[PDB]
Amino acid sequence: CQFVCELKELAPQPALLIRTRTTMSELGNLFVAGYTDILQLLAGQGVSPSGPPFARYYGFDMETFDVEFGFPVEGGVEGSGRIVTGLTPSGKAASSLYIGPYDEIEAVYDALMKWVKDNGYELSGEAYEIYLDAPAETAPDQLRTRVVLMLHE
Ligand SMILES: CN(C)c1ccc2c(-c3ccccc3C(=O)O)c3ccc(=[N+](C)C)cc-3oc2c1
Repeated sequence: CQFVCELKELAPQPALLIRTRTTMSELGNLFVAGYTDILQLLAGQGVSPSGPPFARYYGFDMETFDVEFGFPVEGGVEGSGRIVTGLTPSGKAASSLYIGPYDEIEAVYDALMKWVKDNGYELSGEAYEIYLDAPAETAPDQLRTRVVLMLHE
């Protein structure tokens, strides 16, 4: 995990997001539809996202899990309906940059977990991906996602 993996201490950033329970079969259309309804709201308000979208994965129950996914925005933006105000995760974290298709992102979860065991830290359970590249616009072998495992201190 040399060079590639690093520890970080993260601050909450304000976001608009949707919190829901889903599986991996349904994630794709869910994110497409939800992210689009988020940008439609921000467009309607003249507000721009302050950064790339993300998803917080947690609540694992067999194939299912909860997820909060959205866009980070500036302070003072309000939601509507299913789009609620929220915050990015915070705390100590192990961060690595994954490049490749989402159906092979386990590659970096394995590595980020061995580097956690082999350095005497522990997981808080929840993961946090940041989608630096739009997958619609980006070759799958160039798709940049930052993978962030929240640690427990
Ligand atoms: C780096 N920026 C600017 C962006 C912008 C948009 C997306 C959309 C999206 C948003 C709305 C409509 C289509 C797409 C898409 O492109 O399919 C993503 C969609 C899904 C996604 N996963 C993790 C499944 C990840 C997505 O990441 C994005 C990143």
